[PDB]
Amino acid sequence: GSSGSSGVEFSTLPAGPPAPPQDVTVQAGVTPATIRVSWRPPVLTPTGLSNGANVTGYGVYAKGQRVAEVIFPTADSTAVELVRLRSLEAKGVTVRTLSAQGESVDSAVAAVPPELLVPPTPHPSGPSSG
Repeated sequence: GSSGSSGVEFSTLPAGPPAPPQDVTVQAGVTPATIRVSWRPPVLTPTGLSNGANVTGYGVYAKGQRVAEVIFPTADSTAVELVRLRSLEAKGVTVRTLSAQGESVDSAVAAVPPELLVPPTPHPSGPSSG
């Protein structure tokens, strides 16, 4: 009802968007092909709600494409595939608070380091003359 009329007894309070995380950073992923996006989860009501919504977890994004998603509302770090960033050539990722209502804005784009983006390699060598 676009400014029409109402009456039917109904109480529906506004929910979300859920408060987005902060202090986003990339430490290191269990594997050389992944990373660890660490962040600080905002206090959740004594009932299980961030900004009025039911936070079920978080979600990592690079260039608008969900690369990773942790089903943990109290998660302070999640693993993300680096390859997913290559195809898109994304030099940074973000964390969004996922809830039953939807998702939240993109946290501080944590520019992934080039050292982690690049794969490992053994010490090279050549013709030893002197």
